Amino acid sequence: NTKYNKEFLLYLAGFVDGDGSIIAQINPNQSSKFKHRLRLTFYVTQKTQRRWFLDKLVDEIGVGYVRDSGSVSQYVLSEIKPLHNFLTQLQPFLKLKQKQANLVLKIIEQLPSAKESPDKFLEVCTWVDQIAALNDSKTRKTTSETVRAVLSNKEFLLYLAGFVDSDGSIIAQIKPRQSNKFKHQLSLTFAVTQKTQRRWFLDKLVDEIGVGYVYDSGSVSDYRLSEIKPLHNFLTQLQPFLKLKQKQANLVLKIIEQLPSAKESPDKFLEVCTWVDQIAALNDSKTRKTTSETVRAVLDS
DNA sequence: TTGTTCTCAGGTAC
DNA sequence: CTCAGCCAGA
DNA sequence: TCTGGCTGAGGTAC
DNA sequence: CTGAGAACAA
Ligand SMILES: [Mn+2]
Ligand SMILES: [Mn+2]
Ligand SMILES: [Mn+2]
Repeated sequence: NTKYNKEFLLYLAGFVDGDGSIIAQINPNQSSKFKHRLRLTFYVTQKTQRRWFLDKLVDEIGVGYVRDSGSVSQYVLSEIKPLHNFLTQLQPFLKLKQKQANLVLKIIEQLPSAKESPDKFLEVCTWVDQIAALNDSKTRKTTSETVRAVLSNKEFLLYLAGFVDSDGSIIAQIKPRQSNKFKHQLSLTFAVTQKTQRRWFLDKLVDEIGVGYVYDSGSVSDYRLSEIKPLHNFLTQLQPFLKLKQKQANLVLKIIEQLPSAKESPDKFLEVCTWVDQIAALNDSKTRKTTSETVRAVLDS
């Protein structure tokens, strides 16, 4: 029974809350006693270009494996005993998926007894229902009804870095604008996205951080922070703990520090725009229009 | 001239 | 993200 | 009859 | 997730 470091668990709870899954399934299975088999699985999903992160997870947790599904990969942990040991330690730090973890533990503990009685089995299946209801469930087919065809500041920053590495965004932008001396306005943004159903979580962010705002559009919400001074301070505290977006955070800090110098010279303004390009290059950028090359059309002004 | 607020939306990476 | 599923081994 | 390794995909929530 | 851009506020 491996005992995990708290700082590792704190960051991982954040990352799990963002991009991880705690899943309970009822597999139809003829060779099983009650014609169904229970499956409990912990997943962390991540783009394959970042599978080193998931490979590190296997080493750190000490069990489980990584699979590759084309463009995306997953760390997977299914083995019941290590799964129980792991989730028991992760769950005090989970914020969004804590109940799921607790229910999966409850299930694992009643497994022996749930395999000896149809009554017990069915009840355990309703707990699976509860986990699926807590999850962002979409394509669930087999339910328990189907079965009823039986006959401190640092701690906050570690967690937050995990959530940021998973569901957050560190954004640098060059926005075209005639009124600006160099016809462009630099823009820096820290963002955390979450479906509006869960904006209570983003509301907490505003409180614990002290600055920033929550915005809604369609059915998703963002926590955003754009003010240069608070952003510099915030990202200075955060970046030691980031693993996926640390380089972006440092580039944003380096940009902020050079804003004075950038706003006086045309060659330094361009140079800073190339730092913006670098951030976008590190991000999973898809719809970028204005690059530094665009700004290089300053060869008129 | 600049910083910032506020909302929307493309294309995946969950 | 969160399901769906098959197969080999004991 | 049970378990764990392994594969494929629908529909958003990033 | 990570862009876009119109408009308010200095
Ligand atoms: Mn998420
Ligand atoms: Mn992510
Ligand atoms: Mn995500």
